[PDB]
Amino acid sequence: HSEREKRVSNAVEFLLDSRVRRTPTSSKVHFLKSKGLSAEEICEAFTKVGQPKTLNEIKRILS
Ligand SMILES: COc1ccc(CN2CCc3c(c(C(=O)N[C@@H](CC(=O)O)c4ccccc4)nn3CCO)C2)c2ccccc12
Repeated sequence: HSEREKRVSNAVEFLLDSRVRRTPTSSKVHFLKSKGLSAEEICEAFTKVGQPKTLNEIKRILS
């Protein structure tokens, strides 16, 4: 995997965890950015797990 793919893969695994799934979106977004994910990478991970968010929602959290 590329480093980007590893970031997204790690985010996917995170977002699937049952406790995580009960955490609000905002805190997960801020978490994922702290891990070094861009907004686009975060948006990709949310879509890969079937919890899709707009880019604009993600950028509003991060703003
Ligand atoms: C912001 O909210 C939270 C952050 C962290 C944790 C603890 N872990 C929950 C489960 C979890 C974590 C991580 C995690 O931190 N992964 C890192 C990579 C690593 O350390 O192996 C990571 C890196 C980059 C992007 C996302 C995740 N992965 N997973 C799933 C696999 O066990 C972190 C939470 C636990 C419960 C509820 C909310 C949590």
